Amino acid sequence: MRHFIIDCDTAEDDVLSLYLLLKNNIDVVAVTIVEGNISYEQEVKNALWALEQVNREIPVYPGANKPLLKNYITVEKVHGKGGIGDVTVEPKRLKAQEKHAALAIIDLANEYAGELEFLAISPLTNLALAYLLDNSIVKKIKKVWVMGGAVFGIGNITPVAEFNIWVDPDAAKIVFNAGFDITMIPWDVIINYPVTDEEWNVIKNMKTRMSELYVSMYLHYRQYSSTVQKINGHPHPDAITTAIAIDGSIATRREKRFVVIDNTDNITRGMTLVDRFDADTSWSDKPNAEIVYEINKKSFMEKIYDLLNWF
Amino acid sequence: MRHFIIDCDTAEDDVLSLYLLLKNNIDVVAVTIVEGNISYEQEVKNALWALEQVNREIPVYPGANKPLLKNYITVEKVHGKGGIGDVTVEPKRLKAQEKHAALAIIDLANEYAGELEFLAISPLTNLALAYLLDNSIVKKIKKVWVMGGAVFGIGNITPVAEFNIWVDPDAAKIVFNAGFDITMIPWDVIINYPVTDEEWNVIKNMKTRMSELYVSMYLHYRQYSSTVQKINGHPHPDAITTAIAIDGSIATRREKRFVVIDNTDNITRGMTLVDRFDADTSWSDKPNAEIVYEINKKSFMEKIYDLLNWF
Amino acid sequence: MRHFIIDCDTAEDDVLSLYLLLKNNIDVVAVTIVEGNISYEQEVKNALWALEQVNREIPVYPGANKPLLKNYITVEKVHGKGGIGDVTVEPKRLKAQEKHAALAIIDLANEYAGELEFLAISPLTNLALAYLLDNSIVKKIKKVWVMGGAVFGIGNITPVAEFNIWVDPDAAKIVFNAGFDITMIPWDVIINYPVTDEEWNVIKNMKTRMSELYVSMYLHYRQYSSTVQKINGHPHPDAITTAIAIDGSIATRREKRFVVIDNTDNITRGMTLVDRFDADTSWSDKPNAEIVYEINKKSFMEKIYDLLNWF
Amino acid sequence: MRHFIIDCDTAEDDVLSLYLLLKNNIDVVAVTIVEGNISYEQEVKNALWALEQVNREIPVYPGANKPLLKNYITVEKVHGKGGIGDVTVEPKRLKAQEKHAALAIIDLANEYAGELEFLAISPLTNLALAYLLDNSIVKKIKKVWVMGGAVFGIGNITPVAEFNIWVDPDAAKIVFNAGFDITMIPWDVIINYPVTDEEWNVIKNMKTRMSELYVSMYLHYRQYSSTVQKINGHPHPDAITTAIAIDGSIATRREKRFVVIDNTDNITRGMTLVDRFDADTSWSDKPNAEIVYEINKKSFMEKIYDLLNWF
Ligand code: NA
Ligand code: NA
Ligand code: NA
Ligand code: NA
Repeated sequence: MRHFIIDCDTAEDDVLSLYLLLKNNIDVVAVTIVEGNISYEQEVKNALWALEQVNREIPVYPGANKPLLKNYITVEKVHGKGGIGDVTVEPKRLKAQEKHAALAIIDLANEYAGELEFLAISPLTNLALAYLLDNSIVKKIKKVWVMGGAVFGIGNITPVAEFNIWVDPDAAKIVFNAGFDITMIPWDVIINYPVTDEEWNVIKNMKTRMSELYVSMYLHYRQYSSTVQKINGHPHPDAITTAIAIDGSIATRREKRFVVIDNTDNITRGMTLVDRFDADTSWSDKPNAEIVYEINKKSFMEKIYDLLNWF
Repeated sequence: MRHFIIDCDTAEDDVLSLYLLLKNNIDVVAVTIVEGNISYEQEVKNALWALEQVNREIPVYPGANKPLLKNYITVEKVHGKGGIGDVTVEPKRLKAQEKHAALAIIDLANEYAGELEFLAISPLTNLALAYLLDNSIVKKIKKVWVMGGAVFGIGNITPVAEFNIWVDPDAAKIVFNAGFDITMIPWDVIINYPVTDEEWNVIKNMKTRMSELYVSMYLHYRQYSSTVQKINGHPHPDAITTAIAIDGSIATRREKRFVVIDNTDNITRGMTLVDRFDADTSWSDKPNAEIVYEINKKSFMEKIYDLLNWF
Repeated sequence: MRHFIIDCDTAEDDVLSLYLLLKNNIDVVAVTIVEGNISYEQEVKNALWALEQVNREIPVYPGANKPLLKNYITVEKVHGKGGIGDVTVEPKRLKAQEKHAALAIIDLANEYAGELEFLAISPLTNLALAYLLDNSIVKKIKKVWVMGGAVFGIGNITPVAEFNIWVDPDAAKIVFNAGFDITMIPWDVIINYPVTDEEWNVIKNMKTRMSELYVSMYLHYRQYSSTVQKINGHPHPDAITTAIAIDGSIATRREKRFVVIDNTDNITRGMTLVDRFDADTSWSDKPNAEIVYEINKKSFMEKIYDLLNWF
Repeated sequence: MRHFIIDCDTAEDDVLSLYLLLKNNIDVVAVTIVEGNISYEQEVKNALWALEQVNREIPVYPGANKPLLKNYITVEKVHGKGGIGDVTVEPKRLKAQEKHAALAIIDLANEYAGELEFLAISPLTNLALAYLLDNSIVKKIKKVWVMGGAVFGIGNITPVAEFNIWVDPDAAKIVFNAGFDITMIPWDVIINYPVTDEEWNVIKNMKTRMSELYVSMYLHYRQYSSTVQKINGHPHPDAITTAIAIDGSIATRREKRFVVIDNTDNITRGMTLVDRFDADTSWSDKPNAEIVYEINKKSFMEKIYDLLNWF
């Protein structure tokens, strides 16, 4: 059995990623919450509410509510006030744990030493804080699956940077320098694989509780993604990362490269600068991340349709 | 009649660009020399020698031999010691002018006010110095055709930056902020259109003086480009820029965008950061450059074969 | 009764500062250890050994052994391999606690809420980590006494920066932005008040255990300070800070100003940039630190002689 | 005979510096104008008008009207709209030369090779541009006398930077790296030597044309300097620099040190960072400037009273 922590700035694609793991009988041992997409206290409530819909009592540990050093902005314009459109949900029964996410990560890394996997689909503040307190988690965590970066400089939050890295580039720099086994899925790869109008219409006609929930959660994000980002539909940054974590054959091209995080407050803040070892100069010959450059869209969407037929 | 200055850090593709203009009856009013690809004094001699092969006495004005502020490196590993392989040519009769290129640019902008075009296929130091001395050249020069940048961060001199901009990013920043009418051809566009083994073999069998010269001038560059940069053949960064300046239909996709030059001494030195007006934040809504994103390869190579049949 | 944590990159002046507090019946509730002056594991042993000489069993909590983000250098050339010259001491009985200093700071801030004082005579990594995990410590800690900075740009570790801030300028920036009640004693103030040859000779003739220990601990530092830094004797950066914490009248000039920490990796790394509200432009009108600009040397040395007569 | 160019962002202390040279029979071969203190076209008119009051026809060459790269602000709040209070003077007869100051500097460096001295009491843009066009001026100019910097980080335009360097720190970096023989007079040295109320009253009672002109030109600057900068009277940054150029014994302490110019757009823009070779690390052991740290106030004021008795 595989054991995962999922780290969430909880909006629509975080909820769907949690569900992809659970639907597929992956052991989710904790959900950790970090600043990012929407108001932090609503992110905590979103996760608790999400667990209730699937009858689970997995602990939710609130973590950092701001970056280590930098200021950031939430993006409720992108995801809705509640992260799933403008509805702001509230759990009926479940309550957040008191312990800080960074301390929970250390405890869980000990309990599941050598087998724990970390699904880093959000800003990296909690993982950085856990590392800073206990450097031994680099061996104890088997694998870090990172949704982050823009490896061709086609960013979302700025023209050249991706949101998760940009929110806390100091935390990202710490994580990328620590020695974790990282596989990274960039924004400017996943935008090549949007959910098309044809696919969206198929989902709207499924009429299961899950398909209805997906339509409800994604409508606002789809409108924004199409109108502002000029994406032909909506993207699945976190759900693609999660699908590859579950089934690695969904990734069809990977390269091990050396990634530098820009942690300045300059215009280049949050950029992922990638040495491919093919230029006239080089920064390092030691790769620190396996980067996914292509996926099998058909295989990915098969996992999504399977999830939406759950109930 | 069109009137051009060509600004050269003279290596193989600068020589071929000069010849493309001359073969095609474009009036080249001066050649200006700038630091870059190889030793500066050999760059001056290369240009004088090149003019001799085609019976012209166009003036050659030596300009800047170092960037405004930064240190740089020459790349004789890429182009050969002489910029056309390891041969180091010497003109028999022609001599360089005494006047600094920046002063010649100002004089020529006055003589050809409203019609002068500037083919900026090299680091931008001379054009920047001319602007700094006389800001009025922004109207007097009709068009600046720039070979420069990496708009997907796929660089040559560093992993993320292109050579011409990286050599003198202060000069580039001055040029991009001045208000010139700029059309820019990036490195990470032109590398999609290498001269293939099939095309190279056709050229090797042509047996004209020009085809023999092309083979001689490009052999070293082709070996390096294939082995280090992993290009399938060799690229034509300057000759593509020149071909588009002559015949704009060679460019098949263009976008007007806002380009920021990174002029730090940090790892991101020399990057061209491009706002496409499609992100959650934006730096400016005022474009400053028309960027070429695609070309017609067949049309471009037709111009090259035509040139090689000259004599 | 006043209650203090003392945070040490333990070398000679940290030992003397601990003793100044204890000699004078200030309640020291913990010693916390941070990276800085010498090898981290020897810093832990130095503190344990120091407590043994005065019959105390105060807990010692090892904290960060490296900066949050940056690389740093130890300075055993300045303080000796063991921080008190080249002797490397070892406690006979006392052992370090297991709990991380940052977690101990949070616990102690709760136990002594509203009365706890923090003597920050070292790099600020532990206090920053404690804040990041629990922001409420800003009210619970009554006062932070900081030895740090160079307010006229007369640095020690670099020409323009002071060691404690330079080692971890990210941690410093976090601390200075958090909202603590800070009084700061700069390097380029304390160097105006060295222990003179006259004073040193008086100490060498005292013949108490404490005076003999002081001579032993300071000989290497005095030689280095005089030969390299060109100080006329040796300075007491931490002991002056501590003396002012005990008796505020030792400070004879203070100003509340706005301090910005340079946390770049550029040449200005670690600078404390001070807005005095007297320039043609201003960064903020909100002070964040009370800075000590002058002391009464006679009063300070009276505290030192008193300490050396303890036993 | 000594031969000088004086480079002016012409306000009150530039006018007085020109007069100090002329009163004392130093050959002023040209006045060059640069962006800085007030509107550029008024700076040109100020210089022409100033020459008329002393019956000279020395050529005035307009130079740069903006920094090489950065934006800047004028400071008419400090000097008055006209740079000498709010009066905006106009020459009756003299006209500016057409030739750019940078080209005039090169011509004059050739005409007076080995003897020309450059009084750089303003932003360094013209000298940088002249160097960039002809690097040989570094030997041909005997001496550069620079009013600039803040060597204890006590700035005027920002809390930590001095105006002349801050306006164009790229130009400053070029000048300080070129190899000129530089003696530098910092802002945070000259502010120790203001014109006191006693001295001001003596001047107000002199009743010569020059004393009346001095009172008229300095009233606005004195009010501002006292109220904002908290100076006890008004300072003479340029006139002190000029006095030392004329009589070196006015400087009573000098040190040869290594000065780095901060040419970023960060908060530290325009800082002069000085390596004294006394820190635990060092940037270079090669000095590039002789810095004046103290003057004889009595000797300086004797030169001023002598000037005011001219007519
Ligand atoms: Na997320
Ligand atoms: Na070129
Ligand atoms: Na310390
Ligand atoms: Na001036």
